[PDB]
Amino acid sequence: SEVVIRRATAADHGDLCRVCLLTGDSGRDASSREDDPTLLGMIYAVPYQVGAPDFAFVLEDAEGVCGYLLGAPDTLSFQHFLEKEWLPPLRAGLTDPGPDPAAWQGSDWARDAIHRPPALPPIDLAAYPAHGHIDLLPRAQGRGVGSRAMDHLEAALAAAGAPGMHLQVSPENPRALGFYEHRGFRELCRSEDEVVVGRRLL
Ligand SMILES: CC(=O)SCCNC(=O)CCNC(=O)[C@H](O)C(C)(C)COP(=O)(O)OP(=O)(O)OC[C@H]1O[C@@H](n2cnc3c(N)ncnc32)[C@H](O)[C@@H]1OP(=O)(O)O
Ligand SMILES: [Cl-]
Repeated sequence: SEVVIRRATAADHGDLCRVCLLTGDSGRDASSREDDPTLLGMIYAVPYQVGAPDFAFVLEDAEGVCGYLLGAPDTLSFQHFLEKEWLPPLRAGLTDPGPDPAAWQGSDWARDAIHRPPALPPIDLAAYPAHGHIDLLPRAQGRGVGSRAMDHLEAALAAAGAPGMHLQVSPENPRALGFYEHRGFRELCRSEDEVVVGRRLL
């Protein structure tokens, strides 16, 4: 049952994508919903390791990678990386299912997100410049591993000078919402599609 936090490497990309897929439907398995099992992790997980390698970690137990913990200390910096170094190769040759959500199937929402990324959420980026994401496989859930992992990431971002961080959570993931509330994160904004929570770090 022992889980350690280890620095992530490019050798972990495959496992990042797997964990991303297995938790990408508001925290639950999205495999049945996506037609491309890699897009999710290529949009939401892999670029953290490539663009912010000093704040990317995996959780690993005897069976192998059982989660990840990924951060970026500065939203503007990381968007530069996405806009100039990640989204362009991702777009090359990439089918565009059109901007109308009504015709989309499977991973089409993800293709559109790549061609036309969403605006950043309506929050105070000076107060909460850092951000991150955590996802544990069920085998590593329910026993404080998320708590220890969030301690690690909050500390790493604080050590980099970040005064606050925000995280995006699905409104249909009330477990994660309750998890963050319990850690002293407050709700910064809420739409029918997304909740953003934040905490000051210094
Ligand atoms: C910002 C994002 O990354 S959103 C996506 C989050 N990822 C997911 O939902 C993927 C699937 N689930 C997970 O990865 C994990 O379940 C996490 C990260 C959400 C939580 O990590 P876990 O290790 O499972 O937390 P655990 O359930 O053990 O609870 C840890 C603490 O929070 C408390 N807590 C946890 N969930 C809740 C809750 N839903 N409501 C109130 N308190 C809660 C627990 O009682 C415990 O309290 P304690 O430290 O005082 O004893
Ligand atoms: Cl979520």
